[PDB]
Amino acid sequence: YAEQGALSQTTNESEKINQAVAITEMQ
Amino acid sequence: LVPSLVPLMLNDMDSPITNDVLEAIQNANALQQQNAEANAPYNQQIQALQIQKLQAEIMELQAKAHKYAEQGALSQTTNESEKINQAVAITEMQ
Repeated sequence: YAEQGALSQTTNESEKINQAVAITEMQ
Repeated sequence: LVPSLVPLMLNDMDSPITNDVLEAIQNANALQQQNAEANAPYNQQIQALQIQKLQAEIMELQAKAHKYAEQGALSQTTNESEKINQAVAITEMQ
């Protein structure tokens, strides 16, 4: 369960990086 | 207080059976403490094992709370990305 939570944290971080580059791909 | 007084009571008896009763008490106490010190490793093993079980429950519930909190944060982030997709789809429409 702890490693599943860490995996969820890492894919949350990758979705955040995808948003942080999609805001610059928009503008 | 009563069962701790009966050897001190029986030491003060003028009966001829007293020397038999006292060694019977000594043999019973020796057998009782022998059984107690023979069964005590199993008791401390059960104690340590129950302590480890109750600690395993701590780490289990903490790991469940951690994974549920990170799943909620993941849901928040994908909600934000769907919101950004809508906020650019309204301008792709117009």
